[PDB]
Amino acid sequence: SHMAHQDALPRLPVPPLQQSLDYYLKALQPIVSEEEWAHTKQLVDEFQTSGGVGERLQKGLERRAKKMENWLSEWWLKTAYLQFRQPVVIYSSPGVILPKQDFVDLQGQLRFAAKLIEGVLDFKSMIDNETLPVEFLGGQPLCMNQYYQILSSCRVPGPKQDSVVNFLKSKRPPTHITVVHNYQFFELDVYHSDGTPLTSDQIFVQLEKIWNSSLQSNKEPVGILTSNHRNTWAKAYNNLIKDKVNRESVNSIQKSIFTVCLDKQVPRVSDDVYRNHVAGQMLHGGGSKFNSGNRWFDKTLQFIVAEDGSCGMVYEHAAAEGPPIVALVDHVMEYTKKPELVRSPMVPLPMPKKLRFNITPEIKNDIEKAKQNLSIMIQDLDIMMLTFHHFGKDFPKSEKLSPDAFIQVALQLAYYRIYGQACATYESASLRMFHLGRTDTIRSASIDSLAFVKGMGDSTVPEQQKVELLRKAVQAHRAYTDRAIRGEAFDRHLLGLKLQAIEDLVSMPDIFMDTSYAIAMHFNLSTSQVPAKTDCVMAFGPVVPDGYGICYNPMEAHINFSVSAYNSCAETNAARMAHYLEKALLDMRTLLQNHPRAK
Ligand SMILES: CC(C)(COP(=O)(O)OP(=O)(O)OC[C@H]1O[C@@H](n2cnc3c(N)ncnc32)[C@H](O)[C@@H]1OP(=O)(O)O)[C@@H](O)C(=O)NCCC(=O)NCCS
Ligand SMILES: C[N+](C)(C)C[C@H](O)CC(=O)O
Repeated sequence: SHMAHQDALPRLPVPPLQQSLDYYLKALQPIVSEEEWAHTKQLVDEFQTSGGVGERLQKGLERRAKKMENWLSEWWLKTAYLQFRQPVVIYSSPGVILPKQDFVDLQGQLRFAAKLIEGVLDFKSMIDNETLPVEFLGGQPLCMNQYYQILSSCRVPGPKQDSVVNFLKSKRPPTHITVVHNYQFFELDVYHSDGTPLTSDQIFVQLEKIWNSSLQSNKEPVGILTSNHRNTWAKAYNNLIKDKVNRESVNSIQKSIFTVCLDKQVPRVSDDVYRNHVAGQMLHGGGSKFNSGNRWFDKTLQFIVAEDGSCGMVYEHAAAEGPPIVALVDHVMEYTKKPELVRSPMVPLPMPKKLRFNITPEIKNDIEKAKQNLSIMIQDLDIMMLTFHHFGKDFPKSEKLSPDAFIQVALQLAYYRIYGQACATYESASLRMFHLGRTDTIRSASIDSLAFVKGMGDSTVPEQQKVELLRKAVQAHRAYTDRAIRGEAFDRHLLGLKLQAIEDLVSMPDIFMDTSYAIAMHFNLSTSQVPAKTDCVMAFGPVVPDGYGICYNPMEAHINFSVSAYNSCAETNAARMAHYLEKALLDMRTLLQNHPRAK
């Protein structure tokens, strides 16, 4: 059973204080001045001295670990998501771009959506029955809690901070999904009164009814309300549900197992930016004129099936990281490729319930304000999708090098080539080997990565020397990665010491008000890898105004990349960063090939 598996998992550890502070100073060397570093060095010594502030905070964290299942869980969920007030669109909820399907008309679009729905329900059977296979990372069993948070759940806006509702294990678990077409929501039961799930054929007939019941695109796009600032949406949400019917419609959406978005046809765009527009459709919907209103962004799982064959999803981040999401994607996509079983006669099926919304002058105004906000967000988003066809994990592996480290080092090289200096860099590391573990930070900008990028562009340094520097940077990254997944990284630890100080009601330690800490936590490069058997890729907006958001799916012979930036910062450009990234990867392969290890 699930519980048995979870109880046997090790608990999130609290790293030794001095250990983390040492790693911290090392990670700072490449991104802060010598002056700033020397000062931080002093603060660190004082902070960790016997009988000092840091020691007391550390003991507090160790006590916290003794009284909780995971000392970090609640703090992280709160600081990273629930208390993050920016719209979840672009800034938080990752978009997922899946392989384009071959359907050429309404028939095929609905057939695929029906197959996808059946596929998700098949995956859900393992969740309900707790038969989901155990996963590993570094030869260690992984926490499976995230899988019990993604279905039949939804984020709920709150005036100060948000909350999340989960009905997967309620006395009466939801048996319906929600489907939105032309901004109109429908409540669709996907299980028979006997408990068995509907088949793809049966689901198709229902989607057909749903489509015919929403041919008109006149209804207000109430769903676009979910794309506004959380403080604003909290107020609009509270007003929206004052109405009996509206509250019931919202309730159905929140309880639904998941949402399926049947997107409308959109204006054909140039082939040189097609991929970018698809990424935009999955991330934000394209705008109030396209599909942004055909969504409910508070919903944990939203599957999008476009009119032109493109498909993907957007998920609310409070529930999980990408891997569990792709595990579902891989299972589902492979499911849509299964044969067509002999289908028995069509049985009587009820009419999918339409979830109506009563619009008032106030709600209408909120909707228009949301349209305006989103329009601004979209205009400011700069996306460049890059299909790196040259090679994938295959080359780095043939060189006895970690593909992920190779890619991260390449990104450090590309950034240095453009800006002439390194920058605070974030890469997601899974902490799932621990009970309820989410993530920690792998810092890609290091002493060794800086040494490599500097040497790489130095026309006075020999190629063979550059090869050594390259391998050393990759090894240093792999080492950091190994420590991160084992709870030996330091970022979540320092955050914990800061939150502990706040809770202890003591003055904010100088170490956290230090300029170096501010620099270290301002990630001009925020990245993550989300490996999948499916040839998909994910995307997300930068975490700082002057930064980039980069995600990739390294496959065997190619790598799918997404690069985002904000137009408000003249110093960043997604296309340029992508170009330099592609060239950095190629130059690194060239360098290594120019000097085989054997001779
Ligand atoms: C950081 C992280 C991505 C590293 O994963 P990883 O699988 O170790 O990545 P690597 O680059 O090492 O690649 C591993 C593959 O290359 C191989 N490899 C690694 N190092 C190698 C080496 N030195 N020589 C030859 N092969 C090597 C591995 O055997 C593996 O082979 P495979 O392709 O058959 O699977 C992972 O630990 C992690 O934390 N993942 C989750 C990230 C996440 O949460 N993302 C979403 C955030 S919302
Ligand atoms: C996108 N990014 C890297 C900012 C956040 C990750 O998705 C999740 C995490 O690293 O906690």
